[PDB]
Amino acid sequence: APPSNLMQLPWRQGYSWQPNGAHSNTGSGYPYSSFDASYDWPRWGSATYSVVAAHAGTVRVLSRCQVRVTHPSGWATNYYHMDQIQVSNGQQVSADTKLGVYAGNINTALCEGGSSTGPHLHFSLLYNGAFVSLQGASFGPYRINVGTSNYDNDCRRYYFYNQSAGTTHCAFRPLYNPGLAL
Ligand SMILES: [Zn+2]
Repeated sequence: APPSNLMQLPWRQGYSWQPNGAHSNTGSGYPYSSFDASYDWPRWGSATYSVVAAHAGTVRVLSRCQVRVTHPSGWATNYYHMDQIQVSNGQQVSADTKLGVYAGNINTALCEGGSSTGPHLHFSLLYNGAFVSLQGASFGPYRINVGTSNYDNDCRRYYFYNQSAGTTHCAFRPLYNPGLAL
């Protein structure tokens, strides 16, 4: 309810990135708290783009590739495979405040160890410090609908519904960010 807890998509207002299918933070668990996004889903070494806060709150920097933003209500968002982090621990931000970019290379994207296909943001929803399901969560005019397995991207099950337009938006297609809803 708090406007400052209202969420937008985690890239700049006025811009469009391609989401993949919802999944858990680990990629093999439950609930489906996360989706990935990238402008073009390119190979390592390509240009990458600005990640922004989905909502207002307190920044905590967990490594050079991971950032958390926590709203006073207890809702929070996690941002992973980051680079060029331009916020500090304890810093106050609002929706659309730039946090950094998603990392363009293996070394920078996987600063904590592990695997990935190529440059993208790994974005997650939390409440009370725990990862929670994205099901029914709103980002601007979009209501997210979660699929039936990790990374499920079949548009009959996984999609964003735009309440301002009556349109359904699928994985691996540009998703426009109009910012916060009134
Ligand atoms: Zn992910």
